[PDB]
Amino acid sequence: IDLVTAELGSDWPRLVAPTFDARKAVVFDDRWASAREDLVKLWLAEEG
Amino acid sequence: IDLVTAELGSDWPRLVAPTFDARKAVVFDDRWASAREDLVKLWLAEEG
Repeated sequence: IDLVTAELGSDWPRLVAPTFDARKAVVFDDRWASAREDLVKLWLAEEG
Repeated sequence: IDLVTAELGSDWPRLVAPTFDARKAVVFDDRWASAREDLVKLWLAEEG
């Protein structure tokens, strides 16, 4: 492991560490909810 | 070391092993010796 590090360097092994996992995903399929809140904000704040 | 191997593969660490060492070098600076043996071989074997 010392020899492998000697060739590749310090940053390469540390940055190659895994990140992605299947449980952290977030899905936004709602327009219906966000469109309603979007309109009332316009309606109340109307100036121009 | 298992994670590092997982990324890079099996062949990469094995082929990257060191080879060169300063003590195995071989120097041929002699023409004077090799030219003499070269001529006598011609002289004896002359046909054409």
